[PDB]
Order: sequence, then structure tokens, then C-alpha cells
Amino acid sequence: DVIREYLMFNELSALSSSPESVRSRFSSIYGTNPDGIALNNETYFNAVKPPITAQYGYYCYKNVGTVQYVNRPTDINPNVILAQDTLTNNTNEPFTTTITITGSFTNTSTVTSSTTTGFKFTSKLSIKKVFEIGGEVSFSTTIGTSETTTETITVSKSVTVTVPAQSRRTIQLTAKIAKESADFSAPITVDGYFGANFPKRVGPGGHYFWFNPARDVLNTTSGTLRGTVTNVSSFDFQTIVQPARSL
Ligand SMILES: [Lu+3]
Ligand SMILES: [Lu+3]
Repeated sequence: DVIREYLMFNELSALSSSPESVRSRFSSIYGTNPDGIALNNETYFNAVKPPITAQYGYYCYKNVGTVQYVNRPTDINPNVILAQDTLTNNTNEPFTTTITITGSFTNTSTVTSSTTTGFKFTSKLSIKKVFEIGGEVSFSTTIGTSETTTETITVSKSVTVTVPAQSRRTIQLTAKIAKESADFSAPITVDGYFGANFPKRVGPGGHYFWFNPARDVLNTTSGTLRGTVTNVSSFDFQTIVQPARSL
């Protein structure tokens, strides 16, 4: 998904920064410690209200770029009993009979995401992955969370079996389980401005209010989104009729 929202003061740590470190950068740039600083609709320290950044139209945004997916090796659980039934022959004559054996399996699709430094995005992230075995999976997800959705597969199989004279005979419904997954990542980028108000006129021309691009006052202006999309499903259903065993 293409996300673009305001950067907040409580997310400065996500850019390895702080209001104090931003203020100190403004101090270095202009040669006087500002009274206060401003970001979008917020201020910090001894600041002019309303924020000079909104007054003067200088905003600052965090962005999620294009999500890139990388397939992980698929893990296959090669045998799982979904159903098991035993036919008992208590007579002196064999009989043959057609039975139906039924199992159900609950498929899961799981999304998880995070950022390396703890950005606080509000807009849902769109995650879509087509899995070979599991098929198409999509999510609209809050970054930094986990979600699982479920779907039910019921499988019935008819089978004709002869059970000898004094014996029982077991029938199983079996499947393989595929855990399919892909890792994903997206660049986080910050662009726009911070504001500062000074106790005296500073800078070229002598002004009380100044704006500097985020890159001038923050220790970094990028980060990273990461996550995984998993699907667990059953496939390769088989009927197993085991040899008749004596009672
Ligand atoms: Lu194959
Ligand atoms: Lu196959």
C-alpha cells in the first residue's frame, strides 16, 4: 500500500531523534537556541501557538513505499490423519461394504508486520500474496500487529472395503499440510519540514520563525517496514485402508 501521513513528535525516536536533538540542531543552524519547535499541528518547548508550521504551511510526512515480497521455502508436514474409522466383523463370514469417511481441516492465513524503529502508522497496509498451494490471500492490516483469518475444508471419501471373517479393518483419511510463507519489506521515508521560534531575530534577513527540511534537524529520515504472510492448508488427500487385523 501507498501510505502518507503526518510525522508525530512521539515518533521522533523512530528516526533515532528527539525533540531535544531537533532543538539542538536548530540552535547550531541559527546560532541561538530556539524558544520552541513545531511539527505539523504540534509544538514543543516554549512555542508560538498555533504551530508556525500550520500557520505558514510547512508539513512533514512519513511514507511507506512499495512492498516487496520474498518467498520462503514451503514446509510440508507429509502425513496427518484427518479421519479414522474401524469396521468390525463379528460374524463367521466376510462382508464388503461401502462407507464414507469425513474429516475437516481449518486453513489459516496469518499476517504480521513491524518497523525496525517503531513508527506509529494509522493507515492500514494492504498485503496480497498468491500462494501455489494455498491460493490468494489478502489483508488490510495495522502495521505492528498480527491477524489470522480462517476457512473450513470438509472432505468426504466413499470407499469399498472387504473385512474378513473374525477381524477389524481400519480406514484413514490422510493429508499433507503446507506451511507457505513470504517475507515482505517496504522503505519508510520522511519528507517535509520542522519549525522553530527564536527569542531574537536570527538567520539571513533576521527573522523569528524558521523552517528547515527534516534532514537538517533529524538524525535520519528513513526506516524499514517488515513482515511475513503465512498460509497453512491441507492438500494431497488419500484414503488408506490398512490390512485386516484379527480381533
Ligand atoms: Lu509440487
Ligand atoms: Lu503436488
